[PDB]
Amino acid sequence: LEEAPWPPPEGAFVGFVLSRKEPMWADLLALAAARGGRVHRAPEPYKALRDLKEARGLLAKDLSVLALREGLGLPPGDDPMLLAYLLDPSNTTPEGVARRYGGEWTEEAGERAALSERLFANLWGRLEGEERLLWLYREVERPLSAVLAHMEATGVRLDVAYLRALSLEVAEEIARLEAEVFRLAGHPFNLNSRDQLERVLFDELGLPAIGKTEKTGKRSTSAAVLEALREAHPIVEKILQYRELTKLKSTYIDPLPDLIHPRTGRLHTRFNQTATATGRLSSSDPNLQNIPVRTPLGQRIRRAFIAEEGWLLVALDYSQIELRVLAHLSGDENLIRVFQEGRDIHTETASWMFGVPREAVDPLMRRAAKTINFGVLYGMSAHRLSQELAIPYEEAQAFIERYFQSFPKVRAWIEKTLEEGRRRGYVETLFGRRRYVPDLEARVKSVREAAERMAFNMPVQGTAADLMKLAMVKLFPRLEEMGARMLLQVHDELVLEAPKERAEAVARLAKEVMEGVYPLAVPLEVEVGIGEDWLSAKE
DNA sequence: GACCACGGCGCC
DNA sequence: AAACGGCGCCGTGGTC
Ligand SMILES: Nc1nc2c(ncn2[C@H]2C[C@H](O)[C@@H](COP(=O)(O)OP(=O)(O)OP(=O)(O)O)O2)c(=O)[nH]1
Ligand SMILES: [Mg+2]
Ligand SMILES: [Mg+2]
Ligand SMILES: [Mg+2]
Repeated sequence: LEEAPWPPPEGAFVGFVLSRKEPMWADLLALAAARGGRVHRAPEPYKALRDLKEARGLLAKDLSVLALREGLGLPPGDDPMLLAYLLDPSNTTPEGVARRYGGEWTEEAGERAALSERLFANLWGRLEGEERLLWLYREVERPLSAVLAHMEATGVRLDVAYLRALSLEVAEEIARLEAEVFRLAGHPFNLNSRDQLERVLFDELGLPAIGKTEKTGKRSTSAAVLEALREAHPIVEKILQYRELTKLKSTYIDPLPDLIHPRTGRLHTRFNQTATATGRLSSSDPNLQNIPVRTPLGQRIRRAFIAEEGWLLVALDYSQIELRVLAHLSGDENLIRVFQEGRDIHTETASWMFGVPREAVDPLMRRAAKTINFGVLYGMSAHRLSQELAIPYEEAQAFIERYFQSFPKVRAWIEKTLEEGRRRGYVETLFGRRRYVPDLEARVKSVREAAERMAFNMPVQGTAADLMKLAMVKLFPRLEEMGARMLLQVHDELVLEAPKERAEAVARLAKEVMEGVYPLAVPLEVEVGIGEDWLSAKE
């Protein structure tokens, strides 16, 4: 290309280099742009940011987040990663995308700009006549990228002092548990080392090894296995409790307070838009889509996520989402009628399986039932259903029997989905998002049947993901008008921040936007709550 | 110090 | 072991 002075013209493709991957923490090392046979390099990249009307190019969202951190409204536009990801969701990194579609991902802003221009041209070529993928790009993925940039840059308020205090107390309890483990072992060891634990449990003590590890074939010490040995030694109980405490302490309690950004005062995740095989988002650096919720300590941790003073959190979660999506995709008359009557399958399974009235069904129980409903649907074995439910074998075969043909056309849709996948090489969501599943005609049954369960899950998980993304796209400008913020997405859930005076209005409107995003043959329902913290906002 | 594979486990 | 699906992070044991 011709080297031309900085500033590029309207609509050039950007390239940039960050000191590190996290846009909120990164130094912008270099910036450049490409257009009309010219390349333009910024002499000082922070100043040069102000010249651009949009970030158009590879990883556009990340540059926009960094721009927003600097008080600049620089929205992300076209991004070839999104085109590639829609062509094939195994396109997840610029390294792979570059090499597949006609360049090389280097460490020089100018080359990255030139690469972005030609990859766009090429990937746009590959999408000619792909009307549905084009619809998803223009109506979902491209505008979603601007919403995620705003979410990332806003971050969430964390109660830091509280988490520090909690750490000091959890440490004393951890030392009580490990002292007693060491007393039962007859000696100390590194209890965090699963290899050392293996030796202690199965070689030194008498315990039977009920399982091997996948890749290396060691005797397993997972909670599944240790559940089996709960009565067979007291020590196991102590280990499981230690595991829980150390997991929560090392993953959330200790790292999160150290991630508060000094300028914003807030905690900033990244929402990765080309990371999953199904069209879902992921969250990283720190993952805020797996904050504990389940155990009493998990609940304590979740209370650390709070509203700014004068604001409240609003938490919205889709009811029974993939079950509703299934009703629509399959067209099953019985499953449709179940949601038309306002039934709750999760509560009904809990009630059945624990043998209590619905009124007594607690959150712990509801989660257990989810495992069963989604397990069975997505091809769980009779054997593994027996384990889990803790019941005989032929009963599980009959349960899986009872589950299907209660909903006869689910099976017919599973079969239809697999034959299209075998013939075309890919399966698709309601909106035409594709996933290529190559192993459907594999000759090794295990490899074939795993490919099958991945294949028929994707249209269901992926359609739910499509719906949520579209709701976000529709909701965001409505929130801006009302002076509220979108903070987090957790697959079928949004967490917003609203000024106290507008909180109820905001909750009502977001609920409606989420429920009416794309009408199906069953109603979507959204549970919404409002509170000072994330836990209290879902009660 | 970075990177890796693995087991294990938090959430959806 | 259990072969529901989709993720990312931790502490290991280990290499370079
Ligand atoms: N295959 C599978 N999918 C799951 C599992 N847990 C959650 N999901 C998927 C399916 C759910 O519909 C979706 C949203 O998770 P939620 O915790 O919100 O469950 P759901 O919305 O169905 O129930 P809810 O009515 O919100 O309590 O994520 C699981 O254990 N297996
Ligand atoms: Mg839900
Ligand atoms: Mg949810
Ligand atoms: Mg792994």
